[PDB]
Amino acid sequence: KNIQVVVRCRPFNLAERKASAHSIVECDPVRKEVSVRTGGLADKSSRKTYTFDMVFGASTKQIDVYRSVVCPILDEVIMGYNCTIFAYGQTGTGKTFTMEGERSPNEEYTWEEDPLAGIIPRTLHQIFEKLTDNGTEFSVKVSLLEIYNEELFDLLNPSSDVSERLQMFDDPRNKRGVIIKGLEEITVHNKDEVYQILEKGAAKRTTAATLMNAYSSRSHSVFSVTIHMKETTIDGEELVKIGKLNLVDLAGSENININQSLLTLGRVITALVERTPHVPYRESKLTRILQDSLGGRTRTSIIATISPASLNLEETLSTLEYAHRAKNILNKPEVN
Ligand SMILES: Cc1cccc(C(CC[C@H](N)C(=O)O)(c2ccccc2)c2ccccc2)c1
Ligand SMILES: Nc1ncnc2c1ncn2[C@@H]1O[C@H](COP(=O)(O)OP(=O)(O)O)[C@@H](O)[C@H]1O
Ligand SMILES: [Mg+2]
Repeated sequence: KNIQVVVRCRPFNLAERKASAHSIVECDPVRKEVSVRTGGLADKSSRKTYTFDMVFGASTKQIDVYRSVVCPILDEVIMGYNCTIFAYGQTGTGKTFTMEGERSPNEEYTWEEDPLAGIIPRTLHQIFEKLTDNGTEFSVKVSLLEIYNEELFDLLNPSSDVSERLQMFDDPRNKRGVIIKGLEEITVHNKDEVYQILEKGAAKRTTAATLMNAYSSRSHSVFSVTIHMKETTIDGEELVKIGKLNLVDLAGSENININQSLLTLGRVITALVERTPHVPYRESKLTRILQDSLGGRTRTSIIATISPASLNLEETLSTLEYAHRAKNILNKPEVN
């Protein structure tokens, strides 16, 4: 039942080293604990310690995250589940790095072989391996929207202006899901179509950041992957199983209509752990989209990102307290 929650702590950055930052985070992958040093100069012994499903310290690499977190989820997508992974944390702590990753400088690497590639690129590659050897005819379609100030933007649309808005409506073929009217879904025929599609999306995203104040930290980003697989049974009946993967990069947790989605996510989580009736899904775009992933038939994970520095203490505790709280959400996962 319960949603899986894991924590990643990023290494120091150069500004932090320049400022003589001290660490206040200790990860123990084996005991699965994060432990925060909380007493500054006054109490050297003080700590807060939390247990998670998995933990990744400052030295963890993108391959590691992928191997430990995603391969398991990928398999269940391939058996025809819906899964969602998403990233939660204060701006600057590695949500985008974790979910998308970055390109290594000077085209030193092919995109499939980049050690900085995040979950999204690695996953699309992986989907073509696991599935070609297998034969089993399959199609893959991707989508990429952003929520900003409760407006919806389509990063993969042929339309040349990012500012053109999507709309959502209740799926009548699913009591817990939404249809995004206007959303471009692109068929991806081989692993060699991938980079160009991404690159398009990245450029459309660069423009948007210049149109909208604080775009990169105030927006939520929803990448989806849909898979259709043909299976003939032992009888010879030809049945098609469908699996979906949503990859969410949330707005910075530090914020808190500009904030409606982050707020309502908070409340939705609360109403679930405190077994309240009438969870407020309807009250935001994000939560209408994520509704099946919090409480519903989708299998969900959450990556809490944090910074190791003494300066970010209050936000770091904040992220851990909120993440740990979410371990108490139980979904009823089910195939399609
Ligand atoms: C839309 C997207 C999803 C996942 C990764 C990427 C990256 C990084 C996107 C960057 N994080 C951003 O937010 O703009 C990219 C694609 C194409 C050209 C350059 C970079 C990418 C793809 C594969 C390997 C590394 C980075 C872009
Ligand atoms: N796990 C990590 N390992 C190495 N560098 C990281 C890691 N996470 C983040 N960084 C660096 O810190 C910066 C902020 O990461 P980013 O993904 O933009 O965080 P967010 O999207 O949460 O604001 C980037 O320069 C990124 O390269
Ligand atoms: Mg970001």
